[PDB]
Amino acid sequence: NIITVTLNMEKYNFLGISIVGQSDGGIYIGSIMKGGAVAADGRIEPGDMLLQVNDMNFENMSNDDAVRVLRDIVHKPGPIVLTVAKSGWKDYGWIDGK
Amino acid sequence: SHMNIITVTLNMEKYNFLGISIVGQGGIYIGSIMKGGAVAADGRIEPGDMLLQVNDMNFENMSNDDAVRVLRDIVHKPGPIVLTVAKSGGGWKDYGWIDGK
Repeated sequence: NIITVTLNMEKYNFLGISIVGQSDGGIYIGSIMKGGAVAADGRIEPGDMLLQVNDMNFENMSNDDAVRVLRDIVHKPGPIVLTVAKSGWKDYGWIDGK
Repeated sequence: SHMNIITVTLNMEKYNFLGISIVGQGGIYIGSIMKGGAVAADGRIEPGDMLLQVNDMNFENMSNDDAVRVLRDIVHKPGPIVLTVAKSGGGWKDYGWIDGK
């Protein structure tokens, strides 16, 4: 149901995730970039709902506030701990690809 | 609960790409739209809208994988592309990649 992941932000230098807001319902992992810390770890998937990053818990903030705070946190060097709710969502990428 | 539906014809000769990503859930949906492409140029389709039909291929009785494969095939052949979408995206906001400053 819930998974917490501590990301290797020394080896990897970026999370490599997009965010989708649903409404406010919450913010969700949209796409994952191969080569980033989240892809490396492997436990988080597209459609998972983001609950907390570091000391910032998103459950009682607006989607826009959540993404604002998330951006600020991920652009400070240092450790990143993400907690998600494991929520049938497949990313096919750009249709203009082979 | 009601959704509007729209049909749009994409001018692929003028634009060289559609500029949409697709996510499957139920159905296939627009994930993101890249400005510069044919879909953004038309302007009516938004992230979270559901694709119903491309040209003569209706997706109601197709798996998401088969829908995307058929769409991708069409995109890689010349000609205009006629897309019908359900306006289901009202509650879906694409914030983009978190990684850039």
